[PDB]
Amino acid sequence: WGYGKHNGPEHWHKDFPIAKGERQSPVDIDTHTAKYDPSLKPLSVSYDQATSLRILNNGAAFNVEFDDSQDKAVLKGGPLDGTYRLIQFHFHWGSLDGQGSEHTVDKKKYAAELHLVHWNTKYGDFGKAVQQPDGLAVLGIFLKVGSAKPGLQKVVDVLDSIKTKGKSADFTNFDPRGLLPESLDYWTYPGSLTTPPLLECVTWIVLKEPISVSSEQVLKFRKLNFNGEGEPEELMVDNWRPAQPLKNRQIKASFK
Ligand SMILES: [Hg+2]
Ligand SMILES: [Zn+2]
Repeated sequence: WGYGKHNGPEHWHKDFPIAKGERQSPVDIDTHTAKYDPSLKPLSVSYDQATSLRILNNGAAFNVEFDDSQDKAVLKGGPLDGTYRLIQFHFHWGSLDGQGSEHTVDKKKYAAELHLVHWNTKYGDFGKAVQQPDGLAVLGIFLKVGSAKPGLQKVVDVLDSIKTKGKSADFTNFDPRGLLPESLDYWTYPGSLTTPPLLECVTWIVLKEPISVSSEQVLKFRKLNFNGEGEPEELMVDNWRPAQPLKNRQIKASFK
């Protein structure tokens, strides 16, 4: 599976029939159809004890991985029951600034999208959590191109050391608080992983406020490779799944 003509999102259903399921992600967020939900509790993003370990090119994106062996960086509140532990973050991005996000907002595509992936600690590990309908919570954050994001630059600067699939580097002492916008206003709906195996285990929390990154920052994302070392070079661009049918879902807003 991949993002090309012969193996991209329109082919995934053959190996992963849940691609045509009832709660697939991403979706278009129709802001006028979403409803404010007073039942939502305040969202709690507690990342001050986060322990990053490594950065990995997995051939689909690059993942910044965390030590999730203790409750050190967690998401709670909002639509969530219980505590969800941060395991990794990654991005999806475009070949041009006009596309790259997975979710869309009134059909608007952003240049990129950040996914902070968390698992529900009552299931003990990530692998058990993805067997559960409420196993995961993904915090999604849009990126637009304008001013640089200072807290992204450490990520940008290490990308040259993980150019190709299967390469990793030490990535300790990175603070993901530097990737968050001012506001935690959000939309939320039930969905799925956006790459194979496309499992329907995710409570999505998508922030309304994008972060701004510079053109030079996103240009460095686009210098990564989908291929392995010594293989013909295929730039890692347009690694996003388009919007999927909303089906029997409602999107709730935390803000009126
Ligand atoms: Hg699941
Ligand atoms: Zn993702």
